[PDB]
Amino acid sequence: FDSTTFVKELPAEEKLSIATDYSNDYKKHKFLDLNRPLLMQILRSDFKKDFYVDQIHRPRHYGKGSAPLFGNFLEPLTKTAWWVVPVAWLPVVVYHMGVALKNMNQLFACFLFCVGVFVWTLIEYGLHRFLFHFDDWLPESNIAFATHFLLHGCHHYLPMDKYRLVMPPTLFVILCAPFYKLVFALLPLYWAYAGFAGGLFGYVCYDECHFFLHHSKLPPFMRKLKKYHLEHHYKNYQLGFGVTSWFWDEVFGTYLGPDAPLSK
Ligand SMILES: [Zn+2]
Ligand SMILES: [Zn+2]
Repeated sequence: FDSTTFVKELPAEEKLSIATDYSNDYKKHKFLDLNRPLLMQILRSDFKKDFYVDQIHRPRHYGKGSAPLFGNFLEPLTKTAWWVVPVAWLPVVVYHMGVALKNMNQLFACFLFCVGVFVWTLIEYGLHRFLFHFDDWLPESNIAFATHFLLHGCHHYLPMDKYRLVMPPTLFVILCAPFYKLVFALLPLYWAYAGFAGGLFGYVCYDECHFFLHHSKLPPFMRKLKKYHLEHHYKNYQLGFGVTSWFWDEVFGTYLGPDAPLSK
């Protein structure tokens, strides 16, 4: 019925794609008007931190189309399809890994690739938990609200927005820039090549997995993970930071079990 209310058990998948009443939403909750650009509506807002963090994680749905962010000619930048990540970054994975296999013991390079994707799983947990869900640690500033919106907020706000799920390369370049420079500073050259290639491929897997968790009927062995992450969306967002695996959730004691309570 009401999509703004969290449930202890996930409702029908058909109710997750129900278009939200715009005017009724802005009237009932006095948050954001979905019929008008959201970003400028945030930069020019009088919201308190707790109010924003409480309302943004209560999912909406614009409908068949995609919600407006800028409303002008900058809007195309905010529409990034699922197939964008592989076609843009997989060729980079291959090249970096390709170089390593031509100037280094191939087996050791393969190993460094694997540790690359492992380190990636860890980074996934770390970013998703501490960076993507900054939440209560946020300052009382609209710029911070907009930034958090761009990073991970908008996805929770409009989950079934098929063009605002994956990370736009414009942002991913910024976020990956520190990791890349760091890897090549510490590790030997071709080691850095292999390792970074691994991490990047891991990222591609992460974004693709994360997408198809929302917009596809996956094979049975992944349906558990789908239920898991969808419970991170519609039940409790203080837990279940692993999207590829709840491994780091078991490790760091943030597993989203059936005994998990609802959020505040
Ligand atoms: Zn998601
Ligand atoms: Zn999240």
